[PDB]
Amino acid sequence: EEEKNQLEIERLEEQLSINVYDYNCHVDLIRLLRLEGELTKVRMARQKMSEIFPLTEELWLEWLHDEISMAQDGLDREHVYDLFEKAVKDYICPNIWLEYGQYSVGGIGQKGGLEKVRSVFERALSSVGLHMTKGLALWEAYREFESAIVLEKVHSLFRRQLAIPLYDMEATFAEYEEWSEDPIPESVIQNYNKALQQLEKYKPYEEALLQAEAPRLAEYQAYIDFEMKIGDPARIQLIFERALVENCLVPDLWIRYSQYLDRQKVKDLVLSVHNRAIRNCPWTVALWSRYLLAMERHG
Ligand SMILES: [Cl-]
Repeated sequence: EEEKNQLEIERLEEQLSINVYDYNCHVDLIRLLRLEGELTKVRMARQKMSEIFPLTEELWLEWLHDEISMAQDGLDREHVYDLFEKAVKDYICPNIWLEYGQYSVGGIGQKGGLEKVRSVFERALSSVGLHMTKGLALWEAYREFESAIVLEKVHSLFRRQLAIPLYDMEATFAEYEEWSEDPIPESVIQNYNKALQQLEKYKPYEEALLQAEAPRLAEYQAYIDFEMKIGDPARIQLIFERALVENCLVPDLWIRYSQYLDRQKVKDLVLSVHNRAIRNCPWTVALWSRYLLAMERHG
């Protein structure tokens, strides 16, 4: 069935030359070639797809996994890091960050390898460390890394985490008590209580998301309203980003994120968000207008 396959490879290719904006054709084309072992054409197809489209976490991770295995030396490794840097730009991506962290720990023996690992985890925590269901895996991964080389930094990460509302933060408090020789300070006990209060406050909104059907737009918009009432810029940014993972083809959501950012010392953030907006909703003239106004405003 090689001739059968090659025929449908050529058909999909012709269909892409007819219309490059056919997402499923790209995916179908790439799926074949990975099985067929045409490693060169798979990489080229992935490169071309990723120029045209923002990719989901799953699509990125399939690519990254193949490239990790094929990387043999320090230079190949750097090109894999370049691929991670491209990968993390599209949407918030806790699993890509976890894999970036693990790959970096794999390269610990590179010169500067320790700094690279800590940079990766700190950057991950900056993006997803407040994520109520998915942030905890990154705090735990970072603590397991820091433990495996000591141990004040592990105290730091327990205490930093416990100031933040996350699911299973009760278990982390118990863990920290049992782990710590000394007892936990009062300030950290006080912030933990404040964080538990926050957690309870957010629980109805999280439950609404989990209960509602995908892509749960109304439940996201209500959560966004709620966080915008509360006013923490990091939290507002996070909820927009969570909503956009599932609602990336909704121009109104990007526009709302853009309006919020028009009221902010954050040039790099503003311009990266607008680029992502036009990659996801390229037919929306208002988003292109907004992107160019933002560039002028920040020039
Ligand atoms: Cl880095």
